Amino acid sequence: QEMADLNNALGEKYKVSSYHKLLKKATKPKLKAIQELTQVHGFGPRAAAALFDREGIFTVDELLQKADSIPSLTDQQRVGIKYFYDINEKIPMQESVLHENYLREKCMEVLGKDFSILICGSYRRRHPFSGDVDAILSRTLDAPPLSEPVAATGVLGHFVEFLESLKYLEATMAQGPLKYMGMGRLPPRINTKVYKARRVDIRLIETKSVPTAMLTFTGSKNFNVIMRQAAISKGYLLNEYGLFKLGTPEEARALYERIGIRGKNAGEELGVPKDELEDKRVEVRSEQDVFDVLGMPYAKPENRDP
DNA sequence: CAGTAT
DNA sequence: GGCAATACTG
Ligand SMILES: Cc1cn([C@H]2CC[C@@H](COP(=O)(O)OP(=O)(O)OP(=O)(O)O)O2)c(=O)[nH]c1=O
Ligand SMILES: [Mg+2]
Ligand code: NA
Ligand code: NA
Repeated sequence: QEMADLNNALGEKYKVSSYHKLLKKATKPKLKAIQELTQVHGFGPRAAAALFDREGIFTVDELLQKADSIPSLTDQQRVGIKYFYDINEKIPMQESVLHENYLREKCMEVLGKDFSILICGSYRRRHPFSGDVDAILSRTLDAPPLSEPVAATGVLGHFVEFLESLKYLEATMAQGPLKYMGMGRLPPRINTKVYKARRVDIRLIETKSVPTAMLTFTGSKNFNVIMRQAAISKGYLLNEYGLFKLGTPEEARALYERIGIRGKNAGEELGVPKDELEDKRVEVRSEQDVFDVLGMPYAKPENRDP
């Protein structure tokens, strides 16, 4: 009933969380369409509403049929459409083990021992199925330090191209120097088993940022929001890049006056906090560290599904 | 920006 | 008025 939040999932993020008011009391054409269409990667409430309003599309299947004829679709949208059916299949844990092994092996080959790959997401939380593959790529603790952001070396792009040349990565939804989102497909195993294409995210992370990145990219999402609210309540900013002690709420505002000023982020470029934000860093070497500073009991990854 | 993604 | 926080793109 109050599961009519799938409805509010048309953007009302805070109204959604709320159902998850009395009530004691206890749809629409384009709304159900929008509900359907926002299943497709690249289509949020507004893009979906636009498909309904300007294209007369009620259904994903109609969108698949009509996609090539609609010039206004982004490349990201066309990939989401092409792979829609594969994207809706859950990945069994045993297959994620193979993605992990594969990614680790190819990382060693093209990048060498200075680099490391870790799979996070619902997989690290030991769910029997996952929606996608969330990888973190980072330099090891023993790798010699760089004089620039690792993202500036173009290494994510190089890794992506290597994987493409192997026909593992076969379609790109979006790619910058920090984050790659696309479709990856394991090579056939020989009866020959052909694999479906899976959603693969790769995040390039600085070595000192790995513990907080592992927290973030392991999630779950609700878990992240909870831990971040605990941080706020103690005068900290927690993100994938670090734990930053900002102080009182007005000291935080002051800081953001210099460093944030954006609808972008608190003050990082290429995954490296600006110097004034970096001065706020509380160094951590483990997930446990973060829990400790925030006064929360450690939770194993499989217990981060609140 | 103002949409899309995580 | 604000709510977790950040990345990529037309
Ligand atoms: C969407 C979102 C996600 N995160 C974190 C939390 C997890 C990782 C991966 O996200 P995912 O949607 O794959 O979720 P995941 O837990 O891996 O589940 P599935 O892949 O769907 O199995 O990113 C976040 O901090 N804020 C967000 O708005
Ligand atoms: Mg995931
Ligand atoms: Na969507
Ligand atoms: Na691009």
